[PDB]
Amino acid sequence: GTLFEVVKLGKSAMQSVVDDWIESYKQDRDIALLDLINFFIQCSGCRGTVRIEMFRNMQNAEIIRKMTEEFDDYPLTMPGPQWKKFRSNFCEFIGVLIRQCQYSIIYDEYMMDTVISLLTGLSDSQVRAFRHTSTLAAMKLMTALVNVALNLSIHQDNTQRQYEAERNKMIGKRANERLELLLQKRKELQENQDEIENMMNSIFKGIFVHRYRDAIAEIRAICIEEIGVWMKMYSDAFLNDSYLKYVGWTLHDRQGEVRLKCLKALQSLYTNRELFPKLELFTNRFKDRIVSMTLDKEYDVAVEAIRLVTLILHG
Repeated sequence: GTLFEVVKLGKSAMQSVVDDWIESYKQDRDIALLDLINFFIQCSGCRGTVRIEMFRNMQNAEIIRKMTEEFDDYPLTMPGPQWKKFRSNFCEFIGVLIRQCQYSIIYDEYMMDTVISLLTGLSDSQVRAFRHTSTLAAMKLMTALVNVALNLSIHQDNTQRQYEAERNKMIGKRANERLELLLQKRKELQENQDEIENMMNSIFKGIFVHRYRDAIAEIRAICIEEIGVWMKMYSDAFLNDSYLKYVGWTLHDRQGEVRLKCLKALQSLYTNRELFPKLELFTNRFKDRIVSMTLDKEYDVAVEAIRLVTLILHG
């Protein structure tokens, strides 16, 4: 409206366009997901755009095969002023999109399924542009969802505390209206959480377990950095010897860029003298490799390995 009204409401272009997207999604899910699909196509530098008939009548594999042939250096690799901020922005868009979809649309069975199937689809593609763009998207997606899960946890605790000061208040008395709503609320919140955990699995099994060993080092680096973020944010789901092995197996990686990332991940874990216990078996299993890298070959990898080992000593 007025200039005062806009400035006091710093809605960004992103937030603005994610708000427009959500309205458009509510009128017509199809055209809205078509636009979200094309957006992923166009962030790869792919010059094609999918039409509704394709969308309505074609499997992602088909769509992907067709957009593959329409490939002319993609937005994520360009240098220049007019692409400096792109990666930062692509990453923020996926966090804004989900943050905003997190109460209704996320839990529909159509939006997140379209997106994740398309991101899995592009992360199999022989085109680097597709693998790099989709995987960075999938990794930021997983994190957006882990945030959704952390918000749910907080609501699950308020709904659990609240169900307790009602269950106790009755005892002997017929289960009333409040105790049936709360006992439902609690069921919803847990089913909501299952849905998130489901999406996390499709993204992890479908994209992460294949990409972290990607031929391109930048892609392996995108994966490691992010599994590090999951393990710190959401320890109980993500900090365990199955997920950690990924990080362990990748200390042996060939590129400084990636070894550096494995160490930065383990650093952020071992600083928290609280999940320090949950790294016991992992410290035993990979101490020889962590310790070896202190004289790594690449100065700044070594510097970090040293900072890691001192962090471990201190515990």
